[PDB]
Amino acid sequence: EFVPPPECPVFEPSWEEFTDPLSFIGRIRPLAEKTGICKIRPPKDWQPPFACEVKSFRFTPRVQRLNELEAMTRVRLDFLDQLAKFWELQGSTLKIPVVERKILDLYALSKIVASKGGFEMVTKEKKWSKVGSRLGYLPGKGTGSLLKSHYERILYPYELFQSGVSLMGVQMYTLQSFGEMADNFKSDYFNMPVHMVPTELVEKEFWRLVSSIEEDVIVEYGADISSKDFGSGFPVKDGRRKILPEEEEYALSGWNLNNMPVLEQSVLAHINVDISGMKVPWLYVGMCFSSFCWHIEDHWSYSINYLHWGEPKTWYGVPSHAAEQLEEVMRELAPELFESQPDLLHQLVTIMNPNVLMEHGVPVYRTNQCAGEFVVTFPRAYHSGFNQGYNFAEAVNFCTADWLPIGRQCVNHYRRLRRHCVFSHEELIFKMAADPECLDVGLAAMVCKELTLMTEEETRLRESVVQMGVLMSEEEVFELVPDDERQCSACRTTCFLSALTCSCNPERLVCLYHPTDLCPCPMQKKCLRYRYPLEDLPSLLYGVKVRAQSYDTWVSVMLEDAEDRKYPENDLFRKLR
Ligand SMILES: CC(C)c1cc(C(=O)N2CC[C@H](n3cc(Br)cn3)C2)[nH]n1
Ligand code: NI
Ligand SMILES: [Zn+2]
Ligand SMILES: [Zn+2]
Repeated sequence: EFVPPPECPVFEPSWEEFTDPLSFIGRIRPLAEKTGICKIRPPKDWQPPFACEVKSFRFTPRVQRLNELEAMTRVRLDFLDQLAKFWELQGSTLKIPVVERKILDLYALSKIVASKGGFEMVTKEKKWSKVGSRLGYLPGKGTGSLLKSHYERILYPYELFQSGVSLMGVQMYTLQSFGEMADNFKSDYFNMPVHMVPTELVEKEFWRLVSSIEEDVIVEYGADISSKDFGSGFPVKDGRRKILPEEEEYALSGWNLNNMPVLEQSVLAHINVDISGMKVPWLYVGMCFSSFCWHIEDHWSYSINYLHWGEPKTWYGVPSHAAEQLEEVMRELAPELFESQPDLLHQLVTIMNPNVLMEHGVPVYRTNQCAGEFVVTFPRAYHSGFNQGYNFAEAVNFCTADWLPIGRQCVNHYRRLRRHCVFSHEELIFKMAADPECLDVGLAAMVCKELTLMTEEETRLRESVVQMGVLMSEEEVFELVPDDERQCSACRTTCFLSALTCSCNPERLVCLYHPTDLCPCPMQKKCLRYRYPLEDLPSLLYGVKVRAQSYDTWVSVMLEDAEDRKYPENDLFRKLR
């Protein structure tokens, strides 16, 4: 019944193309960009050895019930819809909390609390830990009594309202053993050897199972697994190990996902300035039917995903230019609700059958990722998928010159939601501007383009605030204050260039796009806490415009200055030799 979408392009580079990954990825960009995702087959000789011992690799499995795997079911949405309207009536604007790294499933929570007699029943029986169990929350971190606090604050009043009339007060595992599991499950399921069931058939059954209430099917996986803690699946030189000479090659390869963030063309390659969460790969142990939902990368960045070993991983991809279109159809499922909670759209995990997106006009492509192949994801390319079988994968994010203006647009969009920021885009650009040499020429060029656009937009914001009637101008070093303190009262964007403070609160901030929402205290007194006194315009645009317009002229001892300034060498250095 399920209709496979068209396949995304594969790329089989030569050994020479394969030597500089990010340059090879900029070559295929104009083409792969249009499918959102794409597959990459390294030379068949290229076979890095798996660094990890499977027999002693202990991970805690998470679990998936493909029936309740879709969160945007009619019932859950209408519940949140009504619950929001309830809190509007009371004049208090539903605020959905976060528990153990992800949003609280209130619908599930009220269903369960109600199924065992309601809030006070569950309290006077102390079954709040059982609740958090059935909600999948990992014990015994105390979540039981954390839910009670939330239920009471948010759901008990609705429980009463929804209840009778009832309102008067108050208010305001081993990798080894895991393979045994997986292979046994798959064979018992299809009554075949695992390596013998065809891909197309698993694909058909998966999407069946998502919408089937007629039967329940549970599955286990592993994720939220840092290389930092568990170790990378690649060899790397960090003192943990003598690296064998058989491996030396692969420890240095730019396709080793531990080296990608640091390559000369990566944005983070020199900013030893902030833990961005992704300079460090993540591991994904997979099982038949294990799945990941539709998502885009934080700050709309690239993802690259290597399947170390195992059975294939199925993907689905959507080009960036269809991203606004993709979100639009998901929003159709509860427009009123997503009005009040714009970012709730992304917080809510979904596997929308690709067919559905296609019959709504959304381009969708697909591929089977096989052991030893890469998958690349392009900025704002939604993607999802499921595993054909037991396998093991490793992934990073990364950012390139061509991403810088997308990153800037992404903050503008996070700002127009109420979405936190993993880092300050503007800070990133200055940290790059503050080391113009040894900075890939492309970036430099792009930085200038991007930095001038910000000097403008800032000075506009800087001049607009003096009319409003602020006088004093303190000067602060934002990068040295923790993110959570330099965020905006209501944006909530990490401020770096400039923000507004007043004396009502010792430290409660607002970005310059929202200067009214700081505090009723009139603008009469200060304060525009800034970072540079508009004496940056000459300085920093210079160092970059230097290395930007030094390469412009150099092309128009010459082969020496390119070696000193660390220039690139594809067609231009070729003509040298
Ligand atoms: C960690 C950061 C860099 C990341 C991961 C992904 C990603 O999309 N995938 C999908 C396939 C694989 N996978 C995840 C689960 Br859960 C199961 N398989 C990794 N994108 N960025
Ligand atoms: Ni991803
Ligand atoms: Zn004040
Ligand atoms: Zn703001």
